[PDB]
Amino acid sequence: NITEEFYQSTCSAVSKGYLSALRTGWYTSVITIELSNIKKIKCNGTDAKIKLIKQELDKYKNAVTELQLLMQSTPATNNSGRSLGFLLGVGSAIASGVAVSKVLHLEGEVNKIKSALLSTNKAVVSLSNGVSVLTSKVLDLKNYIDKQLLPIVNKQSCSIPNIETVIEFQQKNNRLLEITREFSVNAGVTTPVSTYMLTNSELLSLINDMPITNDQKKLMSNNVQIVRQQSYSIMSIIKEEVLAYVVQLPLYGVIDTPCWKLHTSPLCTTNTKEGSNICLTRTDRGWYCDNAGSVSFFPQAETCKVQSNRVFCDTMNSLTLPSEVNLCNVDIFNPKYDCKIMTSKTDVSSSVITSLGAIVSCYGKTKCTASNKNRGIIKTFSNGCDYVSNKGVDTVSVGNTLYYVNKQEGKSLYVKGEPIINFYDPLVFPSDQFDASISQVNEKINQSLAFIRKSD
Amino acid sequence: NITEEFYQSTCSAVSKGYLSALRTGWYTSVITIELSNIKKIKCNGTDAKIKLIKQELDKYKNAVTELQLLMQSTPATNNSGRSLGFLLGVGSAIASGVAVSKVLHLEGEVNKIKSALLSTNKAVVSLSNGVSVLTSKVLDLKNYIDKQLLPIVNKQSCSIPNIETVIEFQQKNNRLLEITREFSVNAGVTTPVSTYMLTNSELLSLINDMPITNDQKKLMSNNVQIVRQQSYSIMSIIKEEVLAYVVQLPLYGVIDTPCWKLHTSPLCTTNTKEGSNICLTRTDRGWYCDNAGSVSFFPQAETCKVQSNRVFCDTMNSLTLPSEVNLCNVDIFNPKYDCKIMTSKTDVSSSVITSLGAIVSCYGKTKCTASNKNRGIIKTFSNGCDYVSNKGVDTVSVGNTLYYVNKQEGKSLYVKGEPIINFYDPLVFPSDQFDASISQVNEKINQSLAFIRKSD
Amino acid sequence: NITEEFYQSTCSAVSKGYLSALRTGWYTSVITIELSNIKKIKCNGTDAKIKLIKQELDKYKNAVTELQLLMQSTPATNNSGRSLGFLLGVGSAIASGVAVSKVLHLEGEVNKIKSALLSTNKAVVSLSNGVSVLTSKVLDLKNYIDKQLLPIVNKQSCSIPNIETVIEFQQKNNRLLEITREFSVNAGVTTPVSTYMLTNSELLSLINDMPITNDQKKLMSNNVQIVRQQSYSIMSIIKEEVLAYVVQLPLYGVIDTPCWKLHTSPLCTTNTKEGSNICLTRTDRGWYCDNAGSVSFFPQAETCKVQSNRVFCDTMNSLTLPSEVNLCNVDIFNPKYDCKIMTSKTDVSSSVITSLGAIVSCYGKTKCTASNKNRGIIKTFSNGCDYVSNKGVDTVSVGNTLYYVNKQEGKSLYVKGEPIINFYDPLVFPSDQFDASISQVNEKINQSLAFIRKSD
Ligand SMILES: [Cl-]
Ligand SMILES: [Cl-]
Ligand SMILES: [Cl-]
Repeated sequence: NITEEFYQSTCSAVSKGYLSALRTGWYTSVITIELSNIKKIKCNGTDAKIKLIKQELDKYKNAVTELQLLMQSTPATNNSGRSLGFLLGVGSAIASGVAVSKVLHLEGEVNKIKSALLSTNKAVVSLSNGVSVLTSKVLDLKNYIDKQLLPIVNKQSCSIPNIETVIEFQQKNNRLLEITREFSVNAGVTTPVSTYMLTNSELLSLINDMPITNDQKKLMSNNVQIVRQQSYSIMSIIKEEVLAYVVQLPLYGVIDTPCWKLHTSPLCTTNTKEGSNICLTRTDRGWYCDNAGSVSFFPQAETCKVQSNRVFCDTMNSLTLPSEVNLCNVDIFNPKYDCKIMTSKTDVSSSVITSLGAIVSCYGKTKCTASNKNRGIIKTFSNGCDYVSNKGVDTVSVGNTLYYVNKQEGKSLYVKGEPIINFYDPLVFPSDQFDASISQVNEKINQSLAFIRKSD
Repeated sequence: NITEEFYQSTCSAVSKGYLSALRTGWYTSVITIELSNIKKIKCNGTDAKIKLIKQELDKYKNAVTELQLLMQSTPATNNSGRSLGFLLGVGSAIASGVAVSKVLHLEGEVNKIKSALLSTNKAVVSLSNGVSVLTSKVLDLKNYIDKQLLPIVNKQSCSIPNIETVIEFQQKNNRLLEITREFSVNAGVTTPVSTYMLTNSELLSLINDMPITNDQKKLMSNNVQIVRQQSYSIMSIIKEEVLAYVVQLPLYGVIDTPCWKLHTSPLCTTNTKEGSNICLTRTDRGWYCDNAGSVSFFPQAETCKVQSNRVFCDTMNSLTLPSEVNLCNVDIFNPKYDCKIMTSKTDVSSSVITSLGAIVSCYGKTKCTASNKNRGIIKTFSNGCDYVSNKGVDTVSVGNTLYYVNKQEGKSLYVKGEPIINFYDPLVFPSDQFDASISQVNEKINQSLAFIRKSD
Repeated sequence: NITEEFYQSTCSAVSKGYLSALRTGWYTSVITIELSNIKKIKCNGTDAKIKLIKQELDKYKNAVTELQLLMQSTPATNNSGRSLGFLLGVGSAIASGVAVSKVLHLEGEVNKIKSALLSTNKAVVSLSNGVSVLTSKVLDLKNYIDKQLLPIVNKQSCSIPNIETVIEFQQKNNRLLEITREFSVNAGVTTPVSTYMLTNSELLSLINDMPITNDQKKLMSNNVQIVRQQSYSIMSIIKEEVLAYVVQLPLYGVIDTPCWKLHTSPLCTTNTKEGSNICLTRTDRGWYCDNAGSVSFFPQAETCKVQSNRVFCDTMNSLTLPSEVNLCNVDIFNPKYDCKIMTSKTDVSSSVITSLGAIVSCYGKTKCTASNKNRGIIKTFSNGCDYVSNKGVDTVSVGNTLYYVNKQEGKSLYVKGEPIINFYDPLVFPSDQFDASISQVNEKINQSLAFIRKSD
């Protein structure tokens, strides 16, 4: 059950009650399509059905040629000021998958995989480097072409095939064309992993055969659409009648730990004289999850995806913080953790739509209201930072911008408190601290009060 | 007619003459596809045409199953330093559509919609919460399957269908497969809204039936491609022989108000001694539109899309500013509005391609020129901030970077003026104001001149 | 051969050995599809095969109508703090292609192109403005419809076509539908250029016919997937039985010059007292390439794509810097170039995965290790900035974040040196310089030491 608290003192809100699903690692499987090596199409027969087969077989050959050009390359991909995103490290997302892909280029490795998938369409193969991977055969065009299409190709006659075969071949070949299509506009690396790359049935089957926990299997199976988005498909090799590409699947090593989302908005003084005001904004907005005695913090919105009450995040775009980082929500002046803020003189109106309400920073001459669809305006905000819950409210207007609020069910709590911006003397307030903290601002103020003390 | 003015004094340019098309709200419609509930396919007949129908019917079932898994989840999506983007608020883009989607999950609501679309393919339905929406039936697979495909499915015989039916069913079923395909790689929420989701005919028809102004209807109909980009499709429910998804359409409450685009570039002193220079840059670049007595300001480029002379913007990514914000273009030291700037010591060369010309910030040893395709170089820029119009110029080169200029027709005006950076004493100039303003810089300078005055 | 050096003194690493492929210009070609102008479909025959042709011909007409609406619009597109991206200029990516597209709207220009492609499918046309472009015909639906489909359309009888024709027409028409599909969700401008827009064969052929250097031809042909990603397709006109769109291809004027990638990470003091530490970070991370006596610098990761040992970059998102910018890697206090840094007090742990290793910034209580897959943990990092090569290491863990390292072959060199953060007195260290440099920090320190000197 989702709950939420608004802190009037620091113009921020925390949404609690969420459960974690953090991608901590990677699982790499090798997906294969058995191809028929065919060059020639010996047939002078100008029959229309033969022509259609020839045309479809021509697309097949071009796809193979196109993929061979892609194989020649080494796979690679590249994955505000009020957020702490600039503090993040830089990972290499497909480094694990690529490492597997490189092994597949080694001679004998290809033939090794083909041997394992001879009788079955699912097997585990020991690679020459000493790594085991789940290998899968999802399509056998080699079988179909050699069994259904050989007499119309391998011989001058060329016994004209039935129309149903012409249709059937186009259906089966289509998947190869679409896979090639995706790789060719994505430089051999795609994400999310499409159903062409891996069907719902194949993915669900792959998950079940993944030697992971029953909880992980259940988790991934109930959230396939999220798993696809956190996965990569990496074109590897097309060699000796087999196309192989590496599918890089998320590994969720952290599950069902409490998560909370922190929303922040500018807190300024509200003096009538334009420009005589000072502002303060908590910059530690984003998702937080308890994780192994510490806290995983995700500054950027793209990193986390919410499904009902479960949060799917990627640890690559996170910081590991002391659990005392949560103290900034209860006591921003706590002596255990230096809470991060930014200062400014720019008092501009804006709103933050939270999980269960809306934070409104209303300043100057801005019209700020909250409304119900039936009644209309039910609350007019005064200057300063305020909050309203989603219960009874459908929209919020700040200036010329209309925000719809989330209609998620859950209780909000308004925690009254003196706006902390009122505690500072504007005469010595540093309003140029773009990336700062509580203590760093205090330090600046003490220096300013010192240079004044020297003068006095 | 587009015009443009360059202000030499502040190294910036304003492009006028544009008309507004601002998305201010949302309209939510419910799109439905009538599905045939079929499980069994009773037929032992091994006929090739039967096999093709069976295979296509199998794709149909997998799509339905796949969509049912998507329905189980709650829809969600996540929508530099020289820009003021960090000042923006945070909205919830699909909060309105999702609110409608949740209503559709309530029992009876599904049957209520199906009743309205019984005789017609277009109707308005009162939802149990008390909200009316345009509901539409775009595909009836239930009818086709039950009328054309029942004897080959519901019975052991299984009278073999004609080849044209096999083709026809694949054609009709394809749309369902593609819709499912899009939702499955987008976690149930897609944008822009594709033609699979809503065809050009259906969208145009929907717009005409939308009880909006004739101007809005005309506007949306002439710019369908833009409307699609500003729309969301939200997978809702697949229950009791009907697939329903919510299409969230833009509502343009502001039309044909004057808009202007502000371009900015660094203004530095040009002393010969490397590193002895100070820089200044207007940070209020972006789109501006008159709006309800105020000005809607769009700092980020992605927010606005230009079609000829009309600007399509989203108010969610805007600030509402006093109209006096425009005074920064005429008099940056005006006493009515504190114009936003940033300071630095980093004098690096760069160019900004405007609507009707190019701003060039040329510093140090950088080669800066403007050229015509026929003649070649026609102007060599000196150090400082300068400008050239697109009339007679095709390209501009700054260092190793070649920019093509926009060949839009329109008059440019060069407004001569002393570069304002020359007004500051470098000895007391604060060059560490990453996010500042005219008065904030003055305030810093007065403090510096005070600590000096105390010493003296 | 790729090599790498880590500088302990400045917590940074440089990866050498790369070769350049910089997009410096644009080549614009005009792609055409000959369309059949057909309105009526005179046939009362209710034959199933006729019905299928009618339905497919209906899609053809809707595509044409849809494209005509797109033609009505003017094409346009819109193309952290630890990066210097905010220093970049603003170009207009499709300004060159659009300029060509505008010429195509002029009367006679359309007929001029159609005349050139009358006998051949490849020609060079002089446009009325005085610009020559490679024009190409990739599909002739006009021929097919008028030759194979006229009697079933132009007459009440309507001699029922064979089933193979029904299939064939759907195959040929499909490309038109997909092109229309892409343009309609991309407002007439697509990137990367798909195989629908331009097939692998057509693109390779176009490249060979492009009057460029043999090196460029070889370069583009071996990296087609990259070329597609650096290309635009711009819907222009559909008028007088011909659809024409402009394909904007990359021009690589700089090839095989040495490139290097600079990786940076925070360097902080490691005092036991939490918050008593000061930090310093090189902000000039990104790709560097020698270019015409200067250096092209690419701050943003998206700008450059690496294929094996060759770097594909776009000069539009670059700065042109003096070659002395490289001195920051050898001597950050060099008197020839003012190396860019940022200061802070926030000592947060993070890692940067490099080309041939990993930089680890470990601070506070963070667990920082490096591991082999077989052995496990082989190195535990102490507080400070350290480095490990990819040789023998597969993963690196910083806190709750596991990074896979790149398994690229190449030698790393560890350049020992005193961390430069140790050279600063914390009592006068400016930790609020979000965008600064070596000299700017020194200047601040000298001022602080002056106000102290006055007091003394
Ligand atoms: Cl909204
Ligand atoms: Cl350009
Ligand atoms: Cl990783």
